[PDB]
Amino acid sequence: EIIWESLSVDVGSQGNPGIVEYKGVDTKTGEVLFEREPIPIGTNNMGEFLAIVHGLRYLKERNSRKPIYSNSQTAIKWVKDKKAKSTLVRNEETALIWKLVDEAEEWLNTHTYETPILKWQTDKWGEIKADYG
DNA sequence: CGCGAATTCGCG
DNA sequence: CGCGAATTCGCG
Repeated sequence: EIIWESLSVDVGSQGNPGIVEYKGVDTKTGEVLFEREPIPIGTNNMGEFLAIVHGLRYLKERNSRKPIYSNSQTAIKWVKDKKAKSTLVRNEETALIWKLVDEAEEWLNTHTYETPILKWQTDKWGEIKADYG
């Protein structure tokens, strides 16, 4: 019960905390729909949070009914809660990723959306299509 | 229950 | 040199 007509998001990490990047792809074709170049310091959960909100914004702009898949139960919970509960220290090194997460929380607090946000079940369906690698 | 101090899980 | 959010037991 995979919905092939969907958007898959995934985060790539080199260290956690460490360099993080993300992208969103068409689950069927693998076409890259958006991508964010590496941010020097973040966490996987913060990058997944930003990836899903970027996906929500991308689909909303297009009036799309496609769902979003993410392999991160944590980040899905944070998006539904409209609050990213990261433990990453707030300092000048982490200012960029915190700014982007604070703004993504603000976007969720000021917009509505209909997009279903679904867990990708890696142990049945293999690697999420947006995977890095 | 109120809490500590463990283990587990999926992920990169 | 892990992140977060589950659990499980201990011992009240």
